[PDB]
Amino acid sequence: IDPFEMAVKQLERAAQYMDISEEALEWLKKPMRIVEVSVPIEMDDGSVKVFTGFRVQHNWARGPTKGGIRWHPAETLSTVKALATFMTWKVAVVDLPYGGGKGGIIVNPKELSEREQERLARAYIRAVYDVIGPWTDIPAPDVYTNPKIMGWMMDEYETIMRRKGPAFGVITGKPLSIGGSLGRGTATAQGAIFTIREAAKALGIDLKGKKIAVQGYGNAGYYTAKLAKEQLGMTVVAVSDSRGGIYNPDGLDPDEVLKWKREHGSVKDFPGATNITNEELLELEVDVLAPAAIEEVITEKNADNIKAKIVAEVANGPVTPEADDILREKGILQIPDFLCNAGGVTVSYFEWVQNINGYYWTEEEVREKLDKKMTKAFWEVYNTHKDKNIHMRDAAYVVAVSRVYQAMKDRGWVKK
Ligand SMILES: NC(=O)C1=CN([C@@H]2O[C@H](COP(=O)(O)OP(=O)(O)OC[C@H]3O[C@@H](n4cnc5c(N)ncnc54)[C@H](OP(=O)(O)O)[C@@H]3O)[C@@H](O)[C@H]2O)C=CC1
Ligand SMILES: O=C(O)CCC(=O)C(=O)O
Ligand SMILES: [N+]
Repeated sequence: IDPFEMAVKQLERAAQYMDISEEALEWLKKPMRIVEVSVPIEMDDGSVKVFTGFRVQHNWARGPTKGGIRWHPAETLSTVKALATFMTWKVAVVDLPYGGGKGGIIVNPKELSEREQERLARAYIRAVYDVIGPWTDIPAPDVYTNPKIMGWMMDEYETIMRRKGPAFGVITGKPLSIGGSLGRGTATAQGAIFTIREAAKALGIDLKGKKIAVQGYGNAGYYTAKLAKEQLGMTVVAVSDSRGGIYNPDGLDPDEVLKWKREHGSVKDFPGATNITNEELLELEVDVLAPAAIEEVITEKNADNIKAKIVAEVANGPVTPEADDILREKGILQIPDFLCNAGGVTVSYFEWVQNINGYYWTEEEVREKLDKKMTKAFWEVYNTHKDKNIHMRDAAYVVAVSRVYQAMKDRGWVKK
């Protein structure tokens, strides 16, 4: 279905668990500002190629909009709008002074050289300059988009701004040399681990030796497994990748699994471990299930097969609403995706704060601030879920949309 219509339907489904005026719902149903520009670059051969770029600012009631830029050949305006709407609730759920934004360029970066990529990054900034800024709209890395491109775009923005204000704060995810932040690489996994700790505390169970079956071995998944093993007292018993997955009741070492995967191209066939399908790992007797590879790994046809006490949605939407309602019945505690993986945007906010203050924090301060933020956000969502007797995803929507509504009413944008 159309991603934007799906996001609007999700917001409308959330709207009936809270008292929100019709005018506010109609306001939140459409992005406040959408910018579509031509992005011309000189290719290596010498020809000029024009690309289509997007920058959607859904809502800036709570502050400047935040959201990454994805370089994908299948990128559409509808997807960018849906993701900007999602970023609004994402930043609202962790109580950030941010709004929701999103950008994108319809391009295949694989067919682009380094110089062509830098030209594209600089031309995108030269085109969307008038609607971005450290207090207006702060982009970030996304799919096929990395700190190198952030450094290039930051440099272009500083050249246009003539170093008048803090140009480091215009974009996040930059390298450490130019206004980068420590703790950025493990932000999503660290936040997910904090939320898993809070969820286990809510369930009133001890984590000394409990099984965890991480699904996926990306930047999310590998670090999620490593931190679950490291400072959580847990026991990694199953990890998986696109090619396959492994299982060991005795225990597992995430680092030895990662180096084997890097030296062979996949985790599959880890010595001393039984190779199992990703489906078999999804339905495995564990306490924490943490999908961090791809969305929609849990469906109605297999939702009943999950026995995990906690399902930590590190991936961006791995559970469907049908499976959501099915899994709520069994008593399985669910952590919504835009609450579980909010550590990335929280550390991006920390980077922006350090940039605007001109003062940079150590790893320990970043970790502690993120710990407090994630703990507060999870407890706010869970108390709403228990008080209203609703699904954790619905409670997170109620919290985020309520925050944005309150900001909109206080600005006077809407009356009722
Ligand atoms: N970690 C982060 O910084 C962030 C995490 N997320 C979400 O986390 C998810 C993963 O991101 P991240 O791990 O960082 O990066 P990647 O998506 O690059 O890594 C995910 C890995 O999971 C494996 N995988 C891919 N598809 C499947 C599949 N169908 N079944 C099983 N395993 C699969 C692959 O391992 P391989 O191909 O090598 O076998 C892949 O490299 C995404 O949905 C993302 O939106 C959210 C925000 C940021
Ligand atoms: O980190 C950010 O500010 C936004 C990146 C993004 O799109 C996300 O985390 O979903
Ligand atoms: N994030």
